[PDB]
Amino acid sequence: MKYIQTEQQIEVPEGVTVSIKSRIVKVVGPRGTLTKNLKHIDVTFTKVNNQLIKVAVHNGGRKHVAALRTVKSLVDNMITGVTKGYKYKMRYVYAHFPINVNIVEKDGAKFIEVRNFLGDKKIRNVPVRDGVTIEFSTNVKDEIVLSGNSVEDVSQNAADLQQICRVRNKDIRKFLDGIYVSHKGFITEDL
RNA sequence: GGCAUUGCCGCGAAGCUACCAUCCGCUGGAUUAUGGCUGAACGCCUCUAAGUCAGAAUCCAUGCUAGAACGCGGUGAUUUC
Ligand SMILES: [Mg+2]
Ligand SMILES: [Mg+2]
Ligand SMILES: [Mg+2]
Ligand SMILES: [Mg+2]
Ligand SMILES: [Mg+2]
Ligand SMILES: [Mg+2]
Repeated sequence: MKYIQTEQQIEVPEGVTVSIKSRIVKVVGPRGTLTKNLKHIDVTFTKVNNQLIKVAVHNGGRKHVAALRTVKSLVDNMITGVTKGYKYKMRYVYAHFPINVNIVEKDGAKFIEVRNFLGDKKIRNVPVRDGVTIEFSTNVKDEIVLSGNSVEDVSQNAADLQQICRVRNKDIRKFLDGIYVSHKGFITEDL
């Protein structure tokens, strides 16, 4: 159809400043600064009233206007990550063998060490992405929490931890052992 | 000592040689399938569309062989008569 114009809104809260050069977005908030390169999408940003950014596609097809809403969501996620932050809670699940998850250093790189997964003798090392903070939650049994400004990095670190613990050569409907994302929310409560 | 078309027999150094002997046979990236992240399309959902992660005896490199006899570089000496 090639819709003449399609646009989405990006509400900017008070403590957030959004600097958008050609398609390099820099969002700054209480928690830090996030940056994204969107030169692959061909959209047009415009600041309306310092609390609203409009992102528009002109003469755009179906896929183009779908990716317009994707761009809106990505900038929203940046703003949410610099205001509220992101936290993914993972639970260790095991029937017999206790999964031993720890934080270790190797050349100063902050790996998450997983030992004894399904009785294995192999040690699974998952690097911690920069900006992602790993805390083990006392008052909840076998809970690891990954927090950070960028949902991309926190969710990908959680997914890496989940995929390092995939069961091979077994019926995974029975052998349910693993480290699974149980909660995905924000750092600041009730925001 | 000769000859017996190496006369025959035992041992036999060297050389050649045998999974019949011994030694040696490298580690990075990108990927496929697949499993994922974020995420619209389609207020939800979604590994997919934009973007993105891991990943095969695969691929391309590292490494190994040849060195273009019309590919190239550095360097030495260049004829007293
Ligand atoms: Mg079986
Ligand atoms: Mg005679
Ligand atoms: Mg004789
Ligand atoms: Mg998801
Ligand atoms: Mg794609
Ligand atoms: Mg030659």
